[PDB]
Amino acid sequence: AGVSEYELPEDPKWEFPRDKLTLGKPLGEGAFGQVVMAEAVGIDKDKPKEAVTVAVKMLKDDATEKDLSDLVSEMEMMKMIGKHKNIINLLGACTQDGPLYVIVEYASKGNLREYLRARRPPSYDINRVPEEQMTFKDLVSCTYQLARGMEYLASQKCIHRDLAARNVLVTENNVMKIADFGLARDINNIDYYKMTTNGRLPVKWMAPEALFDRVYTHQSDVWSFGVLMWEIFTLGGSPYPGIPVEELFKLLKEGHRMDKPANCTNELYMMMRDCWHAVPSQRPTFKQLVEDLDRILTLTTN
Repeated sequence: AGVSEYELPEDPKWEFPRDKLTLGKPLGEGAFGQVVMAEAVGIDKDKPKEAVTVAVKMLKDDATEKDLSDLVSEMEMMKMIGKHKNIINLLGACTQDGPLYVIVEYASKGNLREYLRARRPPSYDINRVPEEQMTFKDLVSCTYQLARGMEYLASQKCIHRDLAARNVLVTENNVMKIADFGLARDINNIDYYKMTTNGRLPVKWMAPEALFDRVYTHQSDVWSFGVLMWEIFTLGGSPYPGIPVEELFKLLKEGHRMDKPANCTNELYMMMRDCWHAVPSQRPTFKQLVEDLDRILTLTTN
């Protein structure tokens, strides 16, 4: 809907009083918005005088209409999706009489790419965390958690469309959380989502159906999840290394696929390759990936 004339309706069950929100240090500053740490007094009903640390998503000064539209759309997607352990959960919003603030769970260890890169096995980096180096089991656990979140997402008939390590957050207790639902869509009762001619989805994570046929389904999210797996098992590597997106289009049509990451078993690399099957229906579902991943994690854990 046209944001320049749209009045955000009252939504008492999510509304949060501005006087109870204290903005703190910035957490992130993308192109389309900004996220800051805040203290939210009484946001959890169970401790009404207690302030809880939250993250607040808001517009920047030079925001566009599409920026506002995306922030609204993200807020509305998080309402319909509901709660899961592996999803950044919506906590509240300040929508009336002032700038739109979308209040979500705080993930104190930040985005997944930097989280993995800081936990790599021995450039000079002041951000490394030697005591938390990733084991193979940690990487599989990471993957399983994200597969559980996408399984819950798919079961809500929601496509995320922008799956990638940069859109995963890690909490204080090392819980993986899918974030950034600004491009997410509800596909209940439609079979597939119809893409515009040139989309706003990063090309190196897009399924071929979406790139070339303009269609997006859950199986398209499964393709992105495969690229995400590759990011995880290279410990925050960036995909199709050395291949500019302008050459990738043709390479994908010729069946080009990324090579096996150094830290990956053949088993897991085959799982990535299955996610990148040319035929969407021949990729595993998130339900199957959860089953496979649980089986592998159970073996590794023992």
